[PDB]
Amino acid sequence: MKLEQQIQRVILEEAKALIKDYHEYHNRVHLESVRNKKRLGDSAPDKKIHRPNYWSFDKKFDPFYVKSNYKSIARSIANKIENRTYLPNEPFTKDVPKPDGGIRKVSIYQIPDAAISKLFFNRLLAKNRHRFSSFSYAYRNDRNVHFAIQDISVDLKKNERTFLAEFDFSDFFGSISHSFLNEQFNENGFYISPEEKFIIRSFLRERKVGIPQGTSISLFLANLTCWKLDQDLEREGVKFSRYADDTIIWSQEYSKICNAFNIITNFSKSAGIKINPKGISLLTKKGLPSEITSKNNLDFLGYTLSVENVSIKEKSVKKIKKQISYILYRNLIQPLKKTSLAGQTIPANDRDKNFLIAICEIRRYMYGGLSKSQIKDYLSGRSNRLYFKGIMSFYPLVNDVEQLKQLDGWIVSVIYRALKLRCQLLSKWGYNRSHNFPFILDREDIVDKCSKKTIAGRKLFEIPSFLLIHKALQKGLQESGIEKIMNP
Amino acid sequence: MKLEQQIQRVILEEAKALIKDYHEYHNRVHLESVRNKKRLGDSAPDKKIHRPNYWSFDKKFDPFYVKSNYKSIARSIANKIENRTYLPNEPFTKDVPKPDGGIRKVSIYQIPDAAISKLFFNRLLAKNRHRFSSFSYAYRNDRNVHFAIQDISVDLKKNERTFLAEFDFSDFFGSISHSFLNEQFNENGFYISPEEKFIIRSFLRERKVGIPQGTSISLFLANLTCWKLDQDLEREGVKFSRYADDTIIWSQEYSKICNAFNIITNFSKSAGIKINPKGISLLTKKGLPSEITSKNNLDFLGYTLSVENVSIKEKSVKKIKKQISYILYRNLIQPLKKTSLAGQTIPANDRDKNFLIAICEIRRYMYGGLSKSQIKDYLSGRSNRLYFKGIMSFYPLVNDVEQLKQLDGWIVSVIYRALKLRCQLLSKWGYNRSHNFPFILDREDIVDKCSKKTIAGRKLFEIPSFLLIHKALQKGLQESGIEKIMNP
Amino acid sequence: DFSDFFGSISHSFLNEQFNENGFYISPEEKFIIRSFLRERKVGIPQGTSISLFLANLTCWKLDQDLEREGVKFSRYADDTIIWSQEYSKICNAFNIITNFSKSAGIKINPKGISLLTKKGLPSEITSKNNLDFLGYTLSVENVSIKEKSVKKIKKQISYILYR
Amino acid sequence: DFSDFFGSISHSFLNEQFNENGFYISPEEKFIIRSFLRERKVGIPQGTSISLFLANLTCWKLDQDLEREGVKFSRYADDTIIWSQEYSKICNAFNIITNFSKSAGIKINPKGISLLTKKGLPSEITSKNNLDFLGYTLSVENVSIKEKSVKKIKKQISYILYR
RNA sequence: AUUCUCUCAUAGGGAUAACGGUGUGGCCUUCUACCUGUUAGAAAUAAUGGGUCUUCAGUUGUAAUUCGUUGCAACUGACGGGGGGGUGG
Repeated sequence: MKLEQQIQRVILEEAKALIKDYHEYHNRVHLESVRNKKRLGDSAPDKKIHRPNYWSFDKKFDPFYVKSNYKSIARSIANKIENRTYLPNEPFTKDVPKPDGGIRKVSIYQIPDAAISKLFFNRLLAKNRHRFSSFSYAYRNDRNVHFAIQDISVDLKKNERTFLAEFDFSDFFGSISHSFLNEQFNENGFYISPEEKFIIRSFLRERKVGIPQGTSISLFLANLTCWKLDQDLEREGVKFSRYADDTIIWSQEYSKICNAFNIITNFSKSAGIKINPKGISLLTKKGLPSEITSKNNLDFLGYTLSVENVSIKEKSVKKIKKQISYILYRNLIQPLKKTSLAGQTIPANDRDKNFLIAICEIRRYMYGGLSKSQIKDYLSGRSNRLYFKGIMSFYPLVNDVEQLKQLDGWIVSVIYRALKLRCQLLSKWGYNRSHNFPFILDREDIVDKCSKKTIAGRKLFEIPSFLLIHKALQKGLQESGIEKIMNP
Repeated sequence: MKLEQQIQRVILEEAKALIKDYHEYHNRVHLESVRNKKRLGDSAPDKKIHRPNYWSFDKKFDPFYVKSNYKSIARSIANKIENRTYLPNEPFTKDVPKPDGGIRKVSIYQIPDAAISKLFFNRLLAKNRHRFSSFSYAYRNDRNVHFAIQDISVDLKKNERTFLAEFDFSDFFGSISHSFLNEQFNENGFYISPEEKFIIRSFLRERKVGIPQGTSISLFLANLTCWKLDQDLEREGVKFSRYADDTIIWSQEYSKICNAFNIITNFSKSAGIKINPKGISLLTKKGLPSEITSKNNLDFLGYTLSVENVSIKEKSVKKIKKQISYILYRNLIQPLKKTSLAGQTIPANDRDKNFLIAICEIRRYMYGGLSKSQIKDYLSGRSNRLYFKGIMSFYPLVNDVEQLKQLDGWIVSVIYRALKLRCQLLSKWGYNRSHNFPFILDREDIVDKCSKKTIAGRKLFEIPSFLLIHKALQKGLQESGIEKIMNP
Repeated sequence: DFSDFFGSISHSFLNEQFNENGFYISPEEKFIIRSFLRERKVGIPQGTSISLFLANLTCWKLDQDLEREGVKFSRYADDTIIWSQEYSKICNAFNIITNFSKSAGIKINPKGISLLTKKGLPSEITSKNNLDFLGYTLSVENVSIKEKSVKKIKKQISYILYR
Repeated sequence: DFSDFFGSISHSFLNEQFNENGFYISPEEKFIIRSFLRERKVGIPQGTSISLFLANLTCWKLDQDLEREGVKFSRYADDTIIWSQEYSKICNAFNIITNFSKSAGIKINPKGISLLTKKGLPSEITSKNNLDFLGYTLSVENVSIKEKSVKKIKKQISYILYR
């Protein structure tokens, strides 16, 4: 297996995956444009298939071109690596505003450069796994971050009083002395071959200071850079997790967390660059007081972790409510707020197709399309497997029944109100439909009536419930684990 | 995928693997008996193909019978699991003397029971992997134990004064209250499904107290029982590794190791069973003194780890010397110490076939059959891969060049002395061959002369050297890692 | 060994402790204390009715400091034994005793420091698997009669039979 | 022994310390420091006018760390002695010196660790009741002249009389 | 041309219209409780078209119990938010 063959393999697969993604993109756009024509009648806009803009910045960003000449590309890349002249091209970088007011520098390397990054740095991470800390992650969407969440959650329950602290490492990785990185190359039992060292130095040379974040090489260089910070924090007895440019350190002792602060400051000085807290607090059982500034809830990604429960963060609940509310608005209100209703089917005969489309869209967003019969079959023993998709697949560690119960109520209420406004708008247009099925149900009757309705023998009006799929998720976590549900 | 199909798959594969092993066993015995007939002439004994004795204790121990009726076996096992009546049969146990004077209770479960143990406890270990400690191992032959060795080695170098302590957990696992195990089932975030809990309780019910050691279910129940000991030791800041019934805890502070002693005592009291040290010492750079009782070498499996180097334990070196010496004795002396030399080819014409056989056997034991040309091709860049087999594949972390150099000298000296005694015995029988090639070389000439000789165009006389394959091991650990070289 | 402490303890230190640690000493009891101390010149009379009170009154701060360090201890006559599960604690207790000695103007000397472990198990520091507490030998496994005491018992029985 | 530290200390480390710890080094003083270091290649010239400044500038962080640990210390030429009343402190000082050694890219080796106690009283760890500080033997009880110094004095007096 | 093929190949040449995907339905097959017409049929079932629950906690009875707990009834306790304006207890 020569290096050129490996490079050809990886580049071809990367380009092929991007081509598959684009094909599915435009196919989805066509299907959605058909449905939107049916929805908004003549007012429905026209399709506009785009192509990722960065594809035109350079031709090696474009997957189609890279597939066209991946053999020559890999031939030259292999020669450049063997002659120690390879230097990755400039990533198409795009700084994006962050909620704190900072900038997250998104970096997209060209397909050959990204393929090389994967090929080499995945090997490096695999061969140096046991030298790294447990909860070190590169992307905040990394699925395995949930394991760190589990850890903290468990402690926050077992330890009814936990001192936590949060840190931002954004400037550390934006500007870390490459000399410090190069020093760490031969420490901590790391196994980096001379060619892998050359590739590391090449990607660092294309940069000037700092590690490219949100990239294939991010995790390795971050772990290689922070290995002494992790060792010092582990000797202090503090537990910690780094995800992207964030770090959370927790302990049952205040002295430990303060010493961790000192450790981080010393490591910052050794790095020639500063790490600043977002800073330090105590999480305690609700009701119980605290000495130091305290908070009874911690926002870990899309989770609010408390000593009592794991819940969905308020921003995430707002996002979920936004999606459901927009589904109902787009299917049941927006079409009827257009200038003309030409080509828009009007509910009649006790059938509102728009309501079926909206309920099914909400079911996909929540359940992934599962029927309540399927979920109960899984929860009873009838079925030995249930596919876990939708929003709740991203919140597998939630155990707050009250939050899900409140969201159930909110779904029913919003369905009632959107249907009511739809009836009002329809009557304004000239269609009186208050007596029909979709618009006659009281809010306390929607769930039952919809549960009973059946089209094609399948109950496609049942109002999706978060609590049912939460029960299913708990059973699937006790049967498969986080990794299995998170990705089947 | 029903449970019966899973059981059938796993049982069929276990029985098939055992059948393949037996087939290769008797085939190897026949090949070896052919070569032994050629070696020892008429005096050579006759082949005696055995069958593992436990195969007759029960019919489900025998792989052939299990393959005969694995469908019925799995059918009944599945019904027993679903009706919650399954109980593993009695393992064929054989308690064996241990070097400390204790007994290591070997347990072989019948093929169906061992298949169930793998099927379920491998799933449990995979799904709870992030809940366990880093360096927890079930068998002392576990390849991954080398990662723990690496860690300690690295620390013993970086920390030039490290306090260590060793413990024996044999009696813990021999008699651990099953109530304690059952209590741990719903702690530390463990995901154990109800059926997995039933299987755990069933394997524990077949036993009465203790966890079966050296089995598929050993690691899960050991980690599940020792999860709190690991958590307390991790908060103390001590680093530790458990392998089979042994535990090593190291730190850079004395107070930490003493607090770990206290932690282990408290966990023993909570368990109702005691853990006893083998006990506590300080490793320091050689030459530097120590305050407490100190040792400048630590025996970790087949390794002697010191602040300066990782070397092969003295017992492992004695075993290596035993094997090489017996190769030379069996091939060059034993045949000639027999009553008659009927059918034993006598060295003549400057060719000793027995010497080629011995050199090749030593090369297989040491290199795996590699030629020094192959190893140098790998060490130069000509070859991108070298298969790492033989004895040194079990000591990949060795970095003591003096030890390997001394073993090289010993190999050459033993080759000379055995050849000399072979010449003496041959002349006793009536064959004067001191002038012939095998018996004329001085000790300081064996390596060169043998390197020059070539049979079939391949240098099959070159005296195997530990230092060459050690250089190759270092390159292959900087290129692939421990896992790749240990298993390809 | 606290023998020299009680043989020569500044009576000023004792008189200072009179109104500390919540002690209730009436004026007449203070007069009697001072009278028995005046019949003496320095030190507390040992093996007497007044020994325990004045010793406890003098060592009240040493006891409080040792109790905050987490060490357990017992004083009997002119002897003190301090035990712990931590080495740092016992060394800190040594420092506490030295500081209290300086505050008293008189020194306390060990008989000194060791570790008691289960028999067979080794030790880092100088270790002993048996501690002589009065007529007892106390070990991690058993409580036995000290060897001197067993000799005394054998002496009595043997002399009974001889006589 | 700091001998090899000063024989080979990275001049980059020295130059990094120039603007830390509140040091006031003028640009011309920096030029003279760099010039003397350039005449050398690695290490500080020992037994010279520039020795103390560069040694103190190089060891300022080791001194701060040891001072935070509560250990007391003295560096004289290529020698360092660190004393404390706690064992944990001296071990942590060992760790500090090793870390500072790594940061400097040069190793510092002990001559190593012991306990000085009043004569007669025992010790747990390897102990010595005398410490050789230059021409002095310092003990818990007295400061005396080292045996080599007494031999040298006797040599001189004896040779006066002989001559 | 995003297909196919050549150049000591992160770029350039050619030759052909194909290549790469998407929704629906079909078969294959993975797992899926019960009651039912009406089609086949001799009660063995299959495709079909309608319907019901299926989870968790405690109490009590019962059987096992290596003293962690486990199977079965069978009774109730939850199992679809919040807010604004009036209004009754």
